[PDB]
Amino acid sequence: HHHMATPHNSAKVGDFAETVLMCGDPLRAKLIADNYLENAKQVNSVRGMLGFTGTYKGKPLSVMGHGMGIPSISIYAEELYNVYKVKTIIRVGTCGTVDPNVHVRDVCIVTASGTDSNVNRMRLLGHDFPATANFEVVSALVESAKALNIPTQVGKAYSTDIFYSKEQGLNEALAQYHFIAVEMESAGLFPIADYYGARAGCICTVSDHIITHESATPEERQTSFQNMIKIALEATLKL
Repeated sequence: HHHMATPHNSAKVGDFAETVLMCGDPLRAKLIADNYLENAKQVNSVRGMLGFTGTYKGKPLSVMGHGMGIPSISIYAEELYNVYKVKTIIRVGTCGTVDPNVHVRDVCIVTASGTDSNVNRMRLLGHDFPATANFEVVSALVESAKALNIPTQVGKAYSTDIFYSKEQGLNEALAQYHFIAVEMESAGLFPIADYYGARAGCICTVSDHIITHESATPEERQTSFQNMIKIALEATLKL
């Protein structure tokens, strides 16, 4: 038995750095810790949602899984900002795209995210509350990619509750308004950062084109991940 600082995290207060990268898959969090962090230790294993704390180029940094969907990331991020006193969370993920000018393997830096969830209407008296990335975080990601000579797409994501969409006309509307990324979490993260006076952003790589049906191979996904994660890690040095 260990004291539980939250119902979903066994880390002691202080065991997370002020900057955290989060990805959906806890096994990918372990891969990030093993391959890019030094001084690394596992700080959470509750529910299999592995989290780690170490350093990247000497600067404290944590990485943890967030699971799939807005409710799951909301639990973990609320706890990180509130109990663990985290200041900056960058979601690092994969996405689909419907935009005609976005291609598989593209790196997408998210400025704001739409959604079919009710969680943000519930925060703003039923009105439209844009889930908006922090500008310093977006800029750090953009500048890091420029310095690494990695092209990026910058723009809106759409976070859906339903991976297996049956909704006619959705893809066409997303394309008409130039949404660049379709994923499941970022629209839940940004308003929680706002509540705590903290910062968040998101960077994703395109695994699939929803309209053309092009899809990245496993080797292509590894290369895209290596590009994206280097951008995110270098960005943490500016944050």
